[PDB]
Amino acid sequence: LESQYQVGPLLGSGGFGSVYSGIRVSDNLPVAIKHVEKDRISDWGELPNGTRVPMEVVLLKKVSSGFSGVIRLLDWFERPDSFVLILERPEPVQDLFDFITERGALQEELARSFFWQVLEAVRHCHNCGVLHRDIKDENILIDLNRGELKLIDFGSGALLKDTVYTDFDGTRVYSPPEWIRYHRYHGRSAAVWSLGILLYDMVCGDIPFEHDEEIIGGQVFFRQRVSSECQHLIRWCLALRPSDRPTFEEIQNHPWMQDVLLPQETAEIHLH
Ligand SMILES: O=C(Nc1[nH]nc2cc(-c3ccc(O)cc3)ccc12)C1CC1
Repeated sequence: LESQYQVGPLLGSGGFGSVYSGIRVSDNLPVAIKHVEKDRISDWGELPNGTRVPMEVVLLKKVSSGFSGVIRLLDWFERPDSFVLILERPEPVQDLFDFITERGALQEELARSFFWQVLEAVRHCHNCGVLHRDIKDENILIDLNRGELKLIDFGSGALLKDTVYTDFDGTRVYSPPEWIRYHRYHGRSAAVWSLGILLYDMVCGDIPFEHDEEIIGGQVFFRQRVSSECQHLIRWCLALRPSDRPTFEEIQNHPWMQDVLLPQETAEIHLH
């Protein structure tokens, strides 16, 4: 490790863990090094070769094959009492929370581009057999030069299945009403809820629900000017009955999702 990567300062230590900035010696590639104690890992899994690792590592490996809108796992290590994860690091970079906080609600054209990229990245995960379970602004990075959104933190993920989930260790204010009322949910439909929350956030500059009475209420009030169509989609994604929510297909053929800008154009138009 220490001769191959050189550890720099500390990036964050919110939900993901203790993540530091690194530079890989061989080619000066920017990376992010995440450490995790073994004592604090609540959730284990096995690799293809049947090694016992953190689920995070398991899920990361599955999604890291191929180019996608997901930060890729490049390497990883086991130590006596921790595991170390080497990850991509865009530069310059900023998460979607800070972006929104600095700049207010995003214009619709921008939100569309971003939201699409999120959608696309999430479909990738599902195709790969992985359910993120913690989709939110804090877990989305923006390469500010390329206009590319990347998805992060598989610390609450799970293998994607078509049966019910009884556990959930994600974000409460992003969690759907089926979890609030019944501590039961299915992956995709839950995932769609969070994208409704996410979309709202982008266009309103804030999440729509603070409390549970609000969540299970299923009334969206818009604090900002949002087009009639974008509201329609948001309200659809946040439909109380899981079965009444759209599918990823249905979302991306929604009128509001049409004529998306390229990532590059988005950068030129909204980031430079
Ligand atoms: O997010 C920033 N830099 C970063 N670059 N790459 C990261 C990967 C991760 C990361 C952490 C856990 C995981 O399962 C997958 C990816 C976190 C942060 C990363 C910051 C604050 C501006």
